[PDB]
Parts: sequence; structure tokens; C-alpha cells
Amino acid sequence: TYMEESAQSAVDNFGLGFNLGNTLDANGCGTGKPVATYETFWGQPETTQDMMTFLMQNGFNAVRIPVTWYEHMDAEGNVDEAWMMRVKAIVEYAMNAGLYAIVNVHHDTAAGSGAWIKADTDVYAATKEKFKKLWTQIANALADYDQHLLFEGYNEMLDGNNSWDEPQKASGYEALNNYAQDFVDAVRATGGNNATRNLIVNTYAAAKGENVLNNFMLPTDAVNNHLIVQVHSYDPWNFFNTKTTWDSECHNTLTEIFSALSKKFTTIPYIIGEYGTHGESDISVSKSSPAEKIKLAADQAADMVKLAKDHHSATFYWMSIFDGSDRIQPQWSLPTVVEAMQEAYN
Ligand SMILES: [Cl-]
Ligand SMILES: [Cl-]
Repeated sequence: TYMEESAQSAVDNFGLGFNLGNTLDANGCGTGKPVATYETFWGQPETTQDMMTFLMQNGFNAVRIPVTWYEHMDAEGNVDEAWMMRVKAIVEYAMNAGLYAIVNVHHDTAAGSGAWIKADTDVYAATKEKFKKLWTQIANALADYDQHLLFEGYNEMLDGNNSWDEPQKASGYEALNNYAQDFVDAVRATGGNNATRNLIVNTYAAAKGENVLNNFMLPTDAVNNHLIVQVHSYDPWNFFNTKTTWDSECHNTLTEIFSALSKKFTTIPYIIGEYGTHGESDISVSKSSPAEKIKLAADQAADMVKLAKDHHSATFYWMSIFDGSDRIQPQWSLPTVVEAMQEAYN
């Protein structure tokens, strides 16, 4: 049964969150392949119920399910039924486990080949109807899930030149703000639970610099208290490769981020939809990293979780804690990092 709740209530209920990354977001094998070929294309195992149950039973209350859609769409924007059903099945895994879950539109944005949703006004005009048709299908397919399911309009939207800090042309912000409005409109128009479902809109690049925040326009919504803003944080950039310990500079970098976000977003909750050690060339921690580097990961994660809790926000770990073959056991890949998070939250 759907029991409507405010966006802040949702965020406060997320607790510790996890990104099922490089899974349904994996892409590049082309169109018309078996569903499993996409899901395993970047080396992750096919997702199972036991994985979601493992998350809930081990101190997590929310999962973000990145999904990349373009190779599953025909020329008319119709989503292959088999793909939609697999997205539906993984959502249902999360629902059953009791988790909150977020479904998004992922590598349809940003710097990968095939990205088609861009902070560019020509691109917006050419793709807006396809974007609204995509969201209509997603909203209709996922309409009957309860308030534990949220939709996220788009991941890391960049301009045509893949600029990571801010768009080169200020007009790029118009495109982003218009897509955000279209996402909300398309979802709300389907009615039912989607009339009041909590929805998440992201900033340019999921960044949080001064210009990016100043030029973000929250969509107008016919109902109140049902929008969340999302940013990502791997700050200080490349620390995993340049820092020995999660030090004062690192900590001050994060406190300043939360202070900036709380100051900006006074009428809506925000979330840290991704964070982790991923830096230059996506180099990141693994369970074969030196003990000291694993401690660095643990310390970043403890800080992030506590600061987010203090700021009435919530966070989702990008991948590293529950990865590859460890998912099928299931077991943590990085239990010392998870332990640092659980004890920071508690
Ligand atoms: Cl590619
Ligand atoms: Cl990334």
C-alpha cells in the first residue's frame, strides 16, 4: 500500500545507502542483445534477491539502481519490454527487502559514447519529447510500487564538450533546468502514486560549485514537499592518490560542501547520491589496496555519513564496499569501511 510521505521523511529514512553501480548502467555492447549481456558487460554478476536482503540485513536502508537506457530504446523511444521487466525485477528485489530504492537515467548523460541528454539548448530541443516519452514509460511501468521507490530524472548532465565543473555557455543551465521540469511533468502526468511520489533532480554534473548551485532552478511541482536535489562528491578530487590520511584538509573540504548545500537548499532536502575514493582515471580502493589506503577509504566514509546525518541528508556509496564476486556470496568487499560507516551513523 502506498503511504505518501514528505521528501524529507524519505531522506531521513534512507540511512546508509549503496549504489549498485556498473550493473544496469553498463553499456556499449550495442542494441538487441540479451538482457544479461548488458548487466554483466562491465564485470558485475547478475543481480539477485539475496543481494538486496543482504543490504537490509547488514545495516543499509536504501539502494540506488543506476540504469542506462539508450541501447534498450528503438528509434521511436520505446523501451524493450524485456529490459523494462528486468529493471522492474531488480526494483522488486529492493522493495521485498524493505529498502528504499532509486531508479534513474544514467549513462544517457555525461561523457560516454551514446549519451544523448546534454546541457545544451539545441540538444534539449531535439530530445525533450524522447526524454518525456522515456519517463512516461518508466513512470507507468513502476507506477504501482509504494513510497519506498523514488525516481531520479538524470545522472550527470554535461554540456556538449563534457565540461565537468560548469557548462562553457551559461545557456547550458536552461537546458538542464528545462529537462528537470519535463521529468517532473512527465512523471506527475501519469497520476496514481506518481502524483505524489518523491522525485530527485540533479545539479549540472551533479556538482556543487557556486555557479552550478546559483543557476540551478528547482522544478515547479503541483504538490508540495515531494522533490529532493542530488549532488555527488568525490572531494577533494583525487585524494585517494594524493593523501596518506583523511586529514584536516579533507574534513574541512566536506564540511564546507555540506555548509554550502544546507545554505542553498533551505526548502528541500538534498542527498549525496554518490561518493567514494574514485579519482583520476577512476582509480579507486580495492580489498587488495594497502591497509593504509583502506583506512583512508574507511575514514572518508565515516565522515561523509556523519556529516550527512547532521545535515538531515543521506549518502550512497559508489560500488567499492560490495563488489564483483563478493555480491554473489553475499559478503562485503570492504568490511572495515562498512563498519566505519555503521558506527558513524549510530
Ligand atoms: Cl562506449
Ligand atoms: Cl563517475
